[PDB]
Amino acid sequence: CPITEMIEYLPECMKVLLDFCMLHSTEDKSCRDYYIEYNFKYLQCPLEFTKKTPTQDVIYEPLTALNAMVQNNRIELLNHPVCKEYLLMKWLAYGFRAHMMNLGSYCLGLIPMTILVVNIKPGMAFNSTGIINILDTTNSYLIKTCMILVFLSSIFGYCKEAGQIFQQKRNYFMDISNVLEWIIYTTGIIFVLPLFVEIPAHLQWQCGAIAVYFYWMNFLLYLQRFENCGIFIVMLEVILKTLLRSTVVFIFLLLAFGLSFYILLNLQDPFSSPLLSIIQTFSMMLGDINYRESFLEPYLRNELAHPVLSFAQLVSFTIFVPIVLMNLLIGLAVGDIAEVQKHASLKRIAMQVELHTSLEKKLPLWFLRKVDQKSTIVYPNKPRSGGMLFHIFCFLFCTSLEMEILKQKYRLKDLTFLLEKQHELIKLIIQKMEIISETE
Amino acid sequence: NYFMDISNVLEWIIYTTGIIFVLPLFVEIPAHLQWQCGAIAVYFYWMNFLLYLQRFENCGIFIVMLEVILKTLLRSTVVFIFLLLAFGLSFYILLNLQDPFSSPLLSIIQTFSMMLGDINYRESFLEPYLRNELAHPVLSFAQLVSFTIFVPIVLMNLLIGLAVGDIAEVQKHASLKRIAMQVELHTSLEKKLPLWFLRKVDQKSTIVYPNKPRSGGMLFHIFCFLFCTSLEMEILKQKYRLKDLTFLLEKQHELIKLIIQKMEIISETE
Ligand SMILES: CCCCCCCC/C=C\CCCCCCCC(=O)O[C@H](COC(=O)CCCCCCCCCCCCCCC)COP(=O)([O-])OCC[N+](C)(C)C
Ligand SMILES: CCCCCCCC/C=C\CCCCCCCC(=O)O[C@H](COC(=O)CCCCCCCCCCCCCCC)COP(=O)([O-])OCC[N+](C)(C)C
Ligand SMILES: *C(=S)NCc1ccccc1
Repeated sequence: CPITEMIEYLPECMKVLLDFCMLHSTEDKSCRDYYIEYNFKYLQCPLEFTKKTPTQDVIYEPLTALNAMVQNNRIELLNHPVCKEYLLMKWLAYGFRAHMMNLGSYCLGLIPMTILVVNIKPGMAFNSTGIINILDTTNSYLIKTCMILVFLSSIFGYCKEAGQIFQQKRNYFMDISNVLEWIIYTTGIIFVLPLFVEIPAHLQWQCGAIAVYFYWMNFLLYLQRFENCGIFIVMLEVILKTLLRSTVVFIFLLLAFGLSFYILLNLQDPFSSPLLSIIQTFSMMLGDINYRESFLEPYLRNELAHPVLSFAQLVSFTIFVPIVLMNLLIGLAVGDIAEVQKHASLKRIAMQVELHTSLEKKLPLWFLRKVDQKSTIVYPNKPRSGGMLFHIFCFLFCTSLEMEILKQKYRLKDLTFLLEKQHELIKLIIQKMEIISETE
Repeated sequence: NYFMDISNVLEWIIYTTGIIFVLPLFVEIPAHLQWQCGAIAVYFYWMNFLLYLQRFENCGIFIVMLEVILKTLLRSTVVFIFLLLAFGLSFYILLNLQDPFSSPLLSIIQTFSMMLGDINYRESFLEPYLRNELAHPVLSFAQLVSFTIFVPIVLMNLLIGLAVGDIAEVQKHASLKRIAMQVELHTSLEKKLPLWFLRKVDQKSTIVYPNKPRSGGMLFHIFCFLFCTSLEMEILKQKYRLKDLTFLLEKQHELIKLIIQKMEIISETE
């Protein structure tokens, strides 16, 4: 495709082609009612090609030029103002409403559980009428509505997850967000069920704890779609996967030190069991060694069996785990964060264009014809609509030697070709030249 | 233009609060309000006084690195809010019978204090377990190991990696930024002074004696000691020379074709 070939091969001509799409009104009247017009005729195919996979029978994607510019890493073209206004129009068309609906359903699930936790003392069995101790009134109207909201949100989450099962067709097995949602909705069901079926308070609060943990832990995954927080979520992902790869070294090293301290320091209560000794060394990992309480004061009271071996184990633990292993994790984290911030400005716009090109494949085509626009008119003097809340929302959440030497090499190759032709002409001159009075 | 400016806000807080700390010479004020204002004022005076070190040449680089790290820490705050609220409400449900986790707000403040690594394992987890005072002990220890992995290991190393990257980015351009701040200071200050003072104070030439020290050797010298102190262009020149070379070679090729066009061929034809 010639536009995609221009993006692949000569992007500095695609820049000029996009410069013809930008229009202006008057250079002197730039403050008084001034406008600029953006035309998006070269950035996408017509809509009747894109969603017509059976009947047009040609491969198409929505946002053709943007996907071609992302696959070829042409970031100076993604930062062109025509492309910026194209994504901004595409977000104001259907991306904002779809994302706020997707966030609003989950937040409707999220808020009543936190209200219900911070308004009820844990450990006590509570029911639609109140809290069983006698019954506690004066909050039952709030408690009943919050339990109904959590119950309805959990069953609609089941229906949405079953729809994603019967649509995704077994690609959803190795996916973390599905597993987190299964845990959230099952556990939030069990926390609320005493309005139907009586449950002991121990099981009820044991489920409430897990649910209130995983709701807010899952709610970090919805910050990845925004432009400010997605880079923190992807750096946290990279550091956490790097920490997962290194876990067997933790297991072996920690099990060595834990069983050694279990044999050495057996008479003390933190090292009574082997499992408690393992958990204690895991807590000592950061540097909370407890030298005076566990090593010195038993030594001065003659309560250490094997004291020399115990202090040698202490200095060996202090050298290996809090010095060496923690600095290893710090060096790995510094390297990974530098690697991620090397490619941040491309990754942001790539996530946005992937979000829109994934969302557009599911919407119906009449809605696409209704909502899209071919041109946008921008007034720099006039602010955008919805100045009260939407402006604060957009402030808070939204925002070369190689090619030179390659051109050098092309010019030098043209130079040596011309010089070869010229050398052939000079040999032809000497072949046809007339030599009189210079022979012999 | 002064609305989105931090130094104006700090000065409003400083001067209002220092007024209220002193007003018992005019109007009698209870001692509680007076010392409540004195605390805020003595905090913000010395906290504001860092902003005046930015004009000097030695300390301005530390003030701008501290600015960069602090803005980077401000951008990441919603991750702190969500993660800390998750762990705080989880510990509030789990460890409810203990005094640091009696309220949800106290539980949130306690997890914020546990952030750095002051976990209090023996006092809050072990010794209640040995006295059978933990409800849900397995879930409690699982929450403990999950908290130890997420917040002091992962999140703190993330902040360290971001700080290392930002400080490297700032020290990449330090020597230009120092002189740029000095020349911006002088070119901003000169627009407000009157013109007769400018004609009075400026000089066209300066004479420097390397053998003779500058005037005010006692205090001003110690003050000036304490507070004051390429491949791309080469390949571009390469490209210009090569372009001139190919232009000359084209002219020469045209001359050689003209030679063959006008040449006289006798006894070499056919
Ligand atoms: C003695 C003991 C020693 C042990 C040492 C062990 C050391 C080992 C340590 C850690 C290994 C375990 C880490 C688990 C998840 C890592 C993978 C992951 O999320 O990356 C990716 C996202 O990453 C993110 O950005 C998400 C980050 C937040 C998720 C938090 C949930 C975890 C809660 C669990 C707590 C359970 C505790 C319960 C207790 C009650 C997801 O993977 P992906 O498919 O690439 O991306 C798809 C993303 N979309 C498209 C779906 C959006
Ligand atoms: C559970 C809780 C969890 C919460 C997590 C929260 C995590 C979030 C953390 C932090 C976010 C808040 C940071 C506030 C300021 C950051 C912006 C800033 O100063 O940068 C710039 C300078 O930067 C500097 O170099 C100045 C540095 C010193 C200023 C210190 C004053 C702060 C005192 C507040 C303490 C209040 C406490 C009161 C209590 C009594 C100023 O901005 P600028 O316009 O670019 O430059 C103009 C500079 N000139 C020209 C004016 C000179
Ligand atoms: C191939 S013909 N390029 C795609 C395209 C995009 C916009 C307008 C025309 C063509």
